[PDB]
Amino acid sequence: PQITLWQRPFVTVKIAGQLMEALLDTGADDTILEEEMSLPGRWTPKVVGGIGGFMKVRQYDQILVEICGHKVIGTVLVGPTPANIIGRNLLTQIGCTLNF
Amino acid sequence: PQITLWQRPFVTVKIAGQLMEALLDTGADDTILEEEMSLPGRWTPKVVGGIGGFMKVRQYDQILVEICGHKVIGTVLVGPTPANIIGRNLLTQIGCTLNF
Ligand SMILES: CCOP(=O)(COc1ccc(C[C@H](NC(=O)O[C@H]2CO[C@H]3OCC[C@H]32)[C@H](O)CN(CC(C)C)S(=O)(=O)c2ccc(OC)cc2)cc1)OCC
Repeated sequence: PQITLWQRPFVTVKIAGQLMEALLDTGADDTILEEEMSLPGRWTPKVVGGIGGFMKVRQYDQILVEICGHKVIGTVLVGPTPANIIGRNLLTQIGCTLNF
Repeated sequence: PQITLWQRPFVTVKIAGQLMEALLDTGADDTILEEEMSLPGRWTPKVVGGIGGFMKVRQYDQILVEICGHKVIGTVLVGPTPANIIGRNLLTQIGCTLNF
């Protein structure tokens, strides 16, 4: 699909049996999910930086994400983000481009 | 142009005679510029929220921004952001879409 930007670009996403809306975020290197997200497995501690400073996150590798039905696999970060965010690591896998 | 997302989507912008690179940022409602940007005129205090918390910014209305040569006008926020950010308030004015 082609999506305009008068509304926040939320899509429905399915990760490990859970459903959620997430922001298609061209300004984000990495994908980050809300703190209530429960993902199984090992993870490595990491910290992510943004507007307002830094925040601590769990890094989960090789997670299957279904974004508008497209299946993608990549690293997902979990932590106290205000919004589920799909970053360029996953956006590249769905052939996402900016057009203007 | 059509732009892929294997690299951060920076464009060259020109704002009140100054040049800078700014991130085309679909996850941003608002446009924000680095703390050293000098904009003339009055402004109103505002605070912006993100990953890591909140930050204080100056809100300047009706600023002329030249983005890849498109002329647009909108509210620009200035404050201690780690990256110049073009948000959907200006992205909609350059006919910017997401495509996948
Ligand atoms: C305190 C709660 O306030 P909030 O209003 C903010 O909810 C957010 C937060 C962050 C983002 C993504 C970033 N946009 C954003 O900050 O926008 C600002 C300006 O406009 C406003 O729109 C909502 C957020 C304001 C931006 O697109 C991505 N990076 C920021 C910047 C460095 C580009 S990032 O999120 O810090 C990031 C992601 C992945 C990374 O990989 C390592 C690194 C960094 C979206 C929504 O809650 C709403 C319910």
